[PDB]
Formats: sequence, C-alpha cells, structure tokens
Amino acid sequence: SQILSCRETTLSMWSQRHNLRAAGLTSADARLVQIRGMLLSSDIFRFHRARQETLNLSTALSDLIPSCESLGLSVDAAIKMEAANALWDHGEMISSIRMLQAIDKDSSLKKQSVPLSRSDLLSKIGYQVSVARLESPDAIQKKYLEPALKELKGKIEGREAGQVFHQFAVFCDEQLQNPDSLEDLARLQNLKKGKDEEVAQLKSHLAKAKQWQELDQQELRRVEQTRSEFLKLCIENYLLSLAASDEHDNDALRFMALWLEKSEEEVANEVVKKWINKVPTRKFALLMNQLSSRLQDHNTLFQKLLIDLVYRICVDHPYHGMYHIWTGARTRVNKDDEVAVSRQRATDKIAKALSKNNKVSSIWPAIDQTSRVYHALAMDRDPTRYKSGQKVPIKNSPVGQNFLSTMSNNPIPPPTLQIEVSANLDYSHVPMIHKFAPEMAIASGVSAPKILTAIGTDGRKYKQLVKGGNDDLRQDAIMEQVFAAVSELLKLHRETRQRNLGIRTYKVLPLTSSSGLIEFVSNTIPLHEYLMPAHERYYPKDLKGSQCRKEIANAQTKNTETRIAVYRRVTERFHPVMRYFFMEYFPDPDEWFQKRTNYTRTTAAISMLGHVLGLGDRHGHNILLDHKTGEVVHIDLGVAFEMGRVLPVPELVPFRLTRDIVDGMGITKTEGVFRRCCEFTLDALREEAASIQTILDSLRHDTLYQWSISPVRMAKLQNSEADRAIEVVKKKLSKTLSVMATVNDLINQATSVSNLAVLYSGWAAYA
Ligand SMILES: Nc1ncnc2c1ncn2[C@@H]1O[C@H](COP(=O)(O)OP(=O)(O)OP(O)(O)=S)[C@@H](O)[C@H]1O
Ligand SMILES: [Mg+2]
Repeated sequence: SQILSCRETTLSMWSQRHNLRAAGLTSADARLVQIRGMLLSSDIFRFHRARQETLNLSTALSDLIPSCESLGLSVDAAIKMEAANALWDHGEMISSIRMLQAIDKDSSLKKQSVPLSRSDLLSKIGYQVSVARLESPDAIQKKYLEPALKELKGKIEGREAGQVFHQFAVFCDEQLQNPDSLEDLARLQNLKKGKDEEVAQLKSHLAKAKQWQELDQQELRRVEQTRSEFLKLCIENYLLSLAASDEHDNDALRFMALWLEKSEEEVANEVVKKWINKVPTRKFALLMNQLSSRLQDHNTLFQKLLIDLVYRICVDHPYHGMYHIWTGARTRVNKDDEVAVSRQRATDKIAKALSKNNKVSSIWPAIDQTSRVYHALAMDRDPTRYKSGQKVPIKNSPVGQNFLSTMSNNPIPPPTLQIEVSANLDYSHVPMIHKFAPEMAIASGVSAPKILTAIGTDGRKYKQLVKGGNDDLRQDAIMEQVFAAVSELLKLHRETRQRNLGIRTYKVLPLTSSSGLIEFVSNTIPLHEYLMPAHERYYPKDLKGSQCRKEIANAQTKNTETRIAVYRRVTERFHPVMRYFFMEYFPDPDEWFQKRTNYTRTTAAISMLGHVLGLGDRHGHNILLDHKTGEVVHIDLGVAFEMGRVLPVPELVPFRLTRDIVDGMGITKTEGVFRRCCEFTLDALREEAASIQTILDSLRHDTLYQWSISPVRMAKLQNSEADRAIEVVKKKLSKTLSVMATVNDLINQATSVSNLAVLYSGWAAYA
C-alpha cells in the first residue's frame, strides 16, 4: 500500500508539472500513463480485498475524465469499467450490471486508447447477470454469450478467447447439472412410464390415451434434445478453452469426468473426436491414473480416442506415462475374467506400439529393463542374507549383481524423482542415475524393505525404498495425488498463500500389484524415533514408551471407565518433550523461531486437510520431522475417507493432536498460530468445494480405487461407497457453522481425554 500510494502521487505530479518533462513528451502521454498506472494499482488492490482503496482509486480516476477528453484521449470505457468493478466488489450487483450495460450500449470500444474488447465486456456482463439471476438462462445465452463468441471473429487462441470459451463451457455445464431441470426430466420420465403402463392395461378411451402418450413423447424429445445441445457445447468449449490459454487448467479434470460419464453417448464422442487433437498433451499428463484405468480393446470410438490420447501422452511426456504402461502390461491383476482382458491387452498393444516409434525408442527399453530388475530386487527376500537393521553391500546376491549391471547399462532418471512437466517438451535437463552407493540398509519386517541410494549425474543422492510384499501402493499413490491437488487449490487465496500453507509431497511409484518405489524423504526423522529416546533422556524417572504401550494395551478389553483411568495414570508419569526438538537442532533464536513457526503452519494445514478427507492411520511412524526446515511430512496416506473408524478398535479423532504435537508449538499451546492457520485453511477449503468435488469425481471414475479397506490391510493395521464418502466430504465443507465454531469443535474432540483414552495402543496417544 505504501509503494502504490507513492507511485500514484508520482504519476500525478509528473502529469501536472509540464516544465519538468522532456521535449517530446506531450501532456496526453503523461495523462495516459497516469491512467494506466491507476488501473494497474486497482488490480493489485482488488486482490488484497482492500475495499476502500479501490473506491479511492476509482473515484480519482472518474475525476480525470473531463481533463482527459480535452487532451484528445478516449478513456471513458476503461474508467467506467473500473467503477463498475468497485460497485460489484462492495455488493451493489444491479448497479454494476446496469453500468456495464451502459458502457456496452453507448461507447465506441474500437476507437479508443486503453483498449477494451467487446467480447470481454459481453462475457463480463454475462457472468454478472448469471450470478445475480437477473435474467433467465435462456436470454443470458442469447444476448451475452453467443454474441461474445461471435465477437471473437474466428480467433481461437489467446487469453481473450480462453476467457470466453471457459465462460461458455461453465455456463452450459451449469445448465446440465441443474436441480430444476433434472427434476423436470425425472417428472416427464415417470409420466411417460405411467402412461405407457396404462396403455398396457387397456391393451375413444384408447384414442385419447395414446394421444396423451404421444404428446408426452414429444415433450420428452424436446427436453432431451435441449440437454444434448448443452452437452455438445459443454465438451467442445472445454476443449477449446484448454487449447487456447493456461489460465484454466482444471478444465482438464472437469472435461475428463464429463467425458467418461458419457462414454456411450455417440454425440459426445463425435465432438471429442473433432476437437481433441488441438489440446497440448501436457494438460492430461497428470491424469494417467484415471486414463490408463479405462483402457480396453473394444473397437468402439471411445476406445479409439482413449488409446490414441494415452499413446500421445506417453510419447510427448515419457517419464509421466511410461511407468503406467509398463505396470499395465506387467501387472496381471488376476487370471479370472474380471474385465482386465481389455485393460491388460490394450495396454500391451500400446506398449508394443511405443517400442516402435522414433521419439521414444531409447527410453522405453530402458524403463523396461530397469523396472524388471527393480521388481526382481524387491521380491527377493532372504532372512539370512538380509537381516533387519543391518547394512548389506548389494553385490552378494545374484539379484544384486544383475541389478547393478542392468542399471549401469541403461541410464534413466531416478524413478522416485519428481519431474515437472515441460511445455517445450525437453527432458534432457533431467538427472540420470550415475551409479549406486555400494551398500543398502534394511528395515524391520517380514519382507525386508531395502533402502537403496543412487548418486545421480548432477551429484545428488536419491534414496529409495524398494518395497515388496503384500501391500497396495496404488491406494497410497492415488491419495498422494489427491492431497497434492487440493494443496494446489490452497494457493489461490490470499490468506493461505500469504502463509505458504500447503503440504509436503513425495513420490510413490507402483511397479506391480506387490511392489513399488517410494521416495525416501531426504533429511527427516520419524516422529516416534525422535520421541521415544528423548522421553528417557530428558525425564529419566518417567515410564518408558514400551511400559506405557503395554499398560495401555492390557486394559483394552475393559470398560471405558477403566480405560480412561489407566490412561490418566499413564500420562501423569509421561511428560512431553517435543519442545526440545527446536532447541537442539536450531540453537540460534532467529532460526529457532522460524523453524517452530513453520512446524505449526505445516501441522495446521495437514490437520484441516486430513479432517476434510477423513485421513486416518496417523501414528508416529507415518509422520516425519524435517530437521532442516522444521516442517512435518505425512506419508502412507492410504486409509482415507473415514476407513479408520471401521477398524476393530476405531480411530475416533479427527487428526493427531496429542500432548507432544501440541508441546512442540510453544507457550501459547494451541491458540495463536495453530488456531488461526486452522481457520484460514478451513475457510479456503469450503470456498473451493466445487473444485474438491471435481477432484473426488475424477476419483469416482477410477475403476481400480477401492472405497473400502480390504481385510488384508485391516489385519495388517491392528495386529454406493463412493457416494457415501463423497457426501460426507461434501457435508464437512458446508457453510452452516462458522469456521471459528467448527475449529473449536475439532480441537475439542482431538485433545479430549475420553477420546484419546480409547484409541488403539499402537496409535501412541499417551505420547
Ligand atoms: N518415504 C519415506 N521417507 C522417509 N522415511 C520413510 C519413508 N517411508 C517410510 N519411512 C520410514 O521408514 C520406516 C518404514 O516402516 P513402515 O513399513 O512404513 O512402517 P513401520 O514403522 O516399519 O512398521 P509399521 O507397520 O508402520 S507399525 C519407518 O521408520 C518410517 O518412518
Ligand atoms: Mg509406513
């Protein structure tokens, strides 16, 4: 505000003082720059939601119109549009609409400086008239949206056309999913059914009955034809908006859901056939879990479009599609006939075509051979050759030496390195695997997870878990992708973006239905592995972690009164020590404070986002403490959507807020940074409930995502389902209660002793 106010004084004084200016700078030039600077200062002030400063600017701009008309300037339209924006941002919807309509009626938007296209004005009126319900959605399309597309004059590229096409597609989409229109179609459908049943009873009575029946049919044809036109315009404009600009890129997720719902309706497939080849494939690159799950060999038109799109994605962005094709052709999910012929065979045909073309031919074989040795190394468990906790050189097994040789002959980027999508299609700047460190660690389990290290070409170390056995990493990979998408939504609001509220991601890469390649997050330490030694180092007279766990597990088959009494007796001899994490890794006070502040913000963000998505299984081994930045990282995100309160001893807390987590906050225990960041996160989440619905809808058309926790993992954890889950998520984002009251309720039930006392003992709540 300080810089922008001083810049306003500067530009006005310079426009007033004629003797200070240079020779060839007339007063029209100084005025025009001044106006442009004011317009620039109004966009910035609108983002910050500073109402009084947009009001000041738009008033001071409107006062410059008389002086500007005498200098020979035509700046009425842009200045009146700035006034209309100030009105609309203060709540005057009708006054803003009337003002924009006046600009459009009597003004010459062509012959005037500070240009103003007529199609962005028309679409602006159309949007504001739809929000205010000022006209029926059949006149909005006839007066404002179709004239806009006609003013584009055949231009189908740029941000102007991008705005117009997204405007029109969102409009038509909104007209399809209309509760009134769906009720009317249902009413006409029941009418048709009942009248046909009545005609079936009787077979001038029949004559009039069948005349009424025919008129019902004509009405129903009219309604369905209206809905079909809306569908064509919706899909076509979504595709044209993706091909024009990059402002609207979650239109790829919405087009994809809309197209997989109408896979049979041949009119959608014709429109998609016509317009699909103009979208850059970098828009669909992150949707390969949903695209490769619908692959089938059926010879329809939907499949001839879907296979060609998947093929082009894997050719343009191979490190984003190749592993999905390999997994699809090397993961025999079952020998039984449960459609996977079509999925498993079609992926095999794409793989065969990939190893035939010139762009990707030094890349597919590399990924082929390397994945084969990674999977072989994963599956190889020997209790003698691999002892849990040791550090074995990977040259003594035959698997290890075949792995080393194969990886030396075939250079690829590290499989667990997160590669950003390249608009120019250049993946040469990506570090390849140079060599492997000679040894590999081993963790405790049955099928020993082995931690490899890879030294890349740029000289960095990429550690990896090579996880084998009887787990499902596709659950964890899908949920990691959903959490990353929602955290990307948080960047669009001023309060969460000012605080960098978001989550830390990692990379899960499923190779087969029994193995995968997890990224070992660089310089973290599990929360339980810090807290259990620290509790005995700082309080040598307290109980140990194992004595608390056993004491809590013994009273697991008793009445809630005895469980709560045992829990109070434990935690009276167990004091939190999480505050020492910030005093021994960061002894400098101005680093200590920034690290402690980052921990609170990263904890608050994942607490609210993990409540909205039902995230469970938040014990100490799934939470990592990054001791370079202080932030927390949540891994193992597969038990979501409330699958955790179905377990034998349910997890009935919204998130993890035990006494340690809270102790690592400070001396204002949960008030202050934690409570304010919970409220900013939850406030920005329930203003993006449409986008979160889109993301979960894309999840609904994923054949392979399981919405219940299979007893295999349910026994590994404690020693329509889509419609219910998405409905619960949708009612956690309801604006009925305020954010302050919602957060107060969550923090009450997350720290309650009667809730923490009846949790599973492996969920270390005493800690
Ligand atoms: N991506 C990762 N980055 C860093 N550390 C990880 C990562 N994945 C797992 N770990 C840690 O490495 C170990 C992996 O163990 P897991 O098999 O996930 O669970 P566990 O603690 O070994 O036993 P359970 O089944 O979780 S009770 C734990 O100490 C985790 O904290
Ligand atoms: Mg784990």
